[PDB]
Amino acid sequence: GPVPSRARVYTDVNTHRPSEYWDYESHVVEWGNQDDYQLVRKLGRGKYSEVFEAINITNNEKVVVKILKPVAAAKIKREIKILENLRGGPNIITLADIVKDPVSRTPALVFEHVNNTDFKQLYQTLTDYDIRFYMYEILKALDYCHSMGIMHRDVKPHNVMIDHEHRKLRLIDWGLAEFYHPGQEYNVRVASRYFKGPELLVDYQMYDYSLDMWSLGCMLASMIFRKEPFFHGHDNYDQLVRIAKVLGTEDLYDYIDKYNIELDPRFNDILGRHSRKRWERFVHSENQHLVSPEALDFLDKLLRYDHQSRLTAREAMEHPYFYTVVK
Ligand SMILES: Nc1ncnc2c1ncn2[C@@H]1O[C@H](COP(=O)(O)OP(=O)(O)OP(=O)(O)O)[C@@H](O)[C@H]1O
Repeated sequence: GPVPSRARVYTDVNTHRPSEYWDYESHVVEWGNQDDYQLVRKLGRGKYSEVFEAINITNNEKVVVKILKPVAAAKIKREIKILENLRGGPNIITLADIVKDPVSRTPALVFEHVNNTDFKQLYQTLTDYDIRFYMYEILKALDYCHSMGIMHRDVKPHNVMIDHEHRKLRLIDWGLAEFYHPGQEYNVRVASRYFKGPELLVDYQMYDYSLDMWSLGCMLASMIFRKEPFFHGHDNYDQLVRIAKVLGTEDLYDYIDKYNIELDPRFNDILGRHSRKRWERFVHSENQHLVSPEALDFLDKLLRYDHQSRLTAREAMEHPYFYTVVK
């Protein structure tokens, strides 16, 4: 069968903890007052929740209320526990309350509001300096949650709220986050298609924090090359072919050989043979101002098939790409 794997950092953080920290099913939810919140407008709806802009009538502050659908209502304790564990951490969204919605009869999570700009408009305006600055801010959130024994598992532009006017960032939507336990086999049906790491695409279940670093590399490549998304798969199978057209098939086969993974035979007729492309292939007159030797080297060290080879969040923060960012 497959060769096992472990994180190279923060490996044993959860085993030292009292079970209270990570045994989310044993957690007793403290409920707030639903009447403190007045819903203002519906912001969105997904398969797992309905999201509303609301006002906290006790302090007249704007908040966001995520009312969980019955399908997400099952693993609510995991999201609550993770949000409470990470509360106050750098660039982590603050969970302000947990109330019972009177209409849905399901839990409603109340978060602080962030004045975000949709990435489809915002990413087009970012300068080279801004991409470095905001990437460093995301890394602070990722190193914090990883150091706390938690993988986000859904890093993508829609889950990074940026108040560009105030140069403030928050990492949101912890509904897919999970506690890392060495040797644990996890569900590969996590993250969004274009941000899924090769470990998920080849059905390797013993993954870790490094999944988030692949997703972050996908965001970086889209930002510096002005190509949204960078790996534009039509489905989860074509997603791996798109990756292989850039990183090459030889390193893909070495990755699966190292972990003794057997690729789904449906890849035999679609993967082909591709060499690794040099990152300069993606540079053109319209994105050249966002590209530097440091950006390319940093990206090259995130976008690796082997999850164990990728930079950790703390190693990423040490990279020369961030030397120009004021700290
Ligand atoms: N804390 C928050 N502050 C402000 N806006 C928020 C906050 N949390 C979520 N939102 C906004 O709520 C809206 C609906 O959220 P939702 O997750 O359902 O959709 P989405 O952002 O398009 O994500 P997805 O790509 O996963 O479908 C989005 O416009 C999102 O930016």
